[PDB]
Amino acid sequence: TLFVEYIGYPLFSGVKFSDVPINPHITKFQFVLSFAVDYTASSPHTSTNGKFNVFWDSSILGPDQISAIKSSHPNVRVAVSLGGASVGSNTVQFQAASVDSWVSNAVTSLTRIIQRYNLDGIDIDYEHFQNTDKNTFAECIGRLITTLKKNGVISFASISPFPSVDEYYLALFNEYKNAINHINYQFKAYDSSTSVDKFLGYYNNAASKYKGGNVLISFSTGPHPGGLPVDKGFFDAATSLKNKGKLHGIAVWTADTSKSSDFRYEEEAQAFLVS
Repeated sequence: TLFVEYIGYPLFSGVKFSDVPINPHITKFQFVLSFAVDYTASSPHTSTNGKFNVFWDSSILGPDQISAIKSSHPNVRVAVSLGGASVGSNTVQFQAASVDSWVSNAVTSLTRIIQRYNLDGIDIDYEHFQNTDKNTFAECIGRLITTLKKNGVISFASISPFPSVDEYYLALFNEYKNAINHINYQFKAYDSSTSVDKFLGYYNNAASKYKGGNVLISFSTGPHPGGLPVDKGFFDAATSLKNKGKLHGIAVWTADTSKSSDFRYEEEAQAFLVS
């Protein structure tokens, strides 16, 4: 069993790792830090050609907290997510000056961050491609994961696509299928009207597009409607998937939003996985 928890965005929640219920029967619990971005730290925010900066709050989610949570919970690993939607008010656009130059900067900067925070993995969450092309993105990301794995810096890697970005992610997946461990598909991207049957249709569509990739299901705990809601039939769909041998795991966006529901959903989903 795999459960994935995004954490550190939205900003200023105050949520700690220790705030989140961790079910001891889960085989793999992965925290995912959001985000490291290759943009300048302060406004106006501009692209840095793969020189990553830390946009989560290190005073709350730091190297000592990471060590402590892992020590307390042997099932816990921690990864970092690249990109995200926005930095400050500026849209995060994937941009490379050259493939070689971006990759060199990314490997140096990420290797430092990963070693410093005691991390086990990365996640890919770029969502805007207006200043790039699919091949350039596939090559940059593919070389980065492949290198980091070869150097022994990371154990695992994931991607977090959705239908409007599928073209970019499919290029990356078809080009580098052995470098990607699982796929945290963003089901919250679909309409609020989506039924149980339609969700299952979406899941099978995702499984087919990413053939032979392991696709996780997901929900949002955010204040805005998206997809098939967690408590409005998500568990029925999840149950059909489980009975069929089709449930790879569940991903949640995000611990920061979940403070308002008191982590009820995190607790429900983990219990569901392990039953």
